[PDB]
Amino acid sequence: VQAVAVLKGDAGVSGVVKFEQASESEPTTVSYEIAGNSPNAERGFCIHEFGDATNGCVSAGPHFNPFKKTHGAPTDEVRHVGDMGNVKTDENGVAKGSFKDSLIKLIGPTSVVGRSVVIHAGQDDLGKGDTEESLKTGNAGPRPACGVIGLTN
Amino acid sequence: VQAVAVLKGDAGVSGVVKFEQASESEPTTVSYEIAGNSPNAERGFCIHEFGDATNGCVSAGPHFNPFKKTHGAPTDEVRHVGDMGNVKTDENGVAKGSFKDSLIKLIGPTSVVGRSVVIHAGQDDLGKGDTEESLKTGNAGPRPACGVIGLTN
Ligand SMILES: [Cu+2]
Ligand SMILES: [Cu+2]
Ligand SMILES: [Zn+2]
Ligand SMILES: [Zn+2]
Repeated sequence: VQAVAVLKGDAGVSGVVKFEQASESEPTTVSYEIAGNSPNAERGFCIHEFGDATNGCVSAGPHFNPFKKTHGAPTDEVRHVGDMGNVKTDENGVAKGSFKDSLIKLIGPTSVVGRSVVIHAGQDDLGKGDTEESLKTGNAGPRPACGVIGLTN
Repeated sequence: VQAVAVLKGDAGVSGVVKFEQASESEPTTVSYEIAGNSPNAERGFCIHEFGDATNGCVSAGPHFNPFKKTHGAPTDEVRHVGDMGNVKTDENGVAKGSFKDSLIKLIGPTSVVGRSVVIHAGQDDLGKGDTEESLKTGNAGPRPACGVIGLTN
């Protein structure tokens, strides 16, 4: 399977995020290319529950979290399925790279197809800040861009 | 289940299309509200295979047709699963209404979640024109707007 999300908004940020998973027990390879960000920064990157774009990135809902855990880092045992942490932007505001993840899936009951990918205006505190918003969201701030994960070839 | 698609493009046409199905053997209720069309006209309305928006409405691909049939009318025995025929626009270019369909589904192997909904600039010939494009597409013309069907509550 292959899925893709075109990130858009009215804040100068835009990008494309690709997903690929061969079989359900296999890890998904997420590849991203995102521009218009603040230079040399770290930005919260995550999958939200709804692929609803009726109201900007707002209608995307909360973090995709079928197992009802607290927000954490991609490498934490306890994290939301949709937690992809922070992407690093370069001298020109571009975030580009890829990684594999064992929780994010395109196949099965927790598939991310039809959900949203969101790029934040701030840095995710990886659930390590010591407030309650930390365990909820990671305090990454506003959602400048987002996109519904659709199927493709 | 409930799904939604926000139709967009650079041609003045925009809209919202909602989908709802309770159980898989039950018919899906499609509801639409679309503006910016030519007044008092009929426009081809359909679900395309891919929810890829990387290249306008082009990257949506061909009509969603898992059973490899020819293009036809929503009430034809032979039609593509994604064939929703023509929507009627009013004196102000608005298409608004709803209907139920037994082939379109949000549940199961032929789910339309993660695929695209496309509004055409022309009228669908319901596969009754006598050319080869008729059985392929319905000759509905350009795709002024489109959107990926995402999940919602
Ligand atoms: Cu987020
Ligand atoms: Cu079409
Ligand atoms: Zn989270
Ligand atoms: Zn068709």
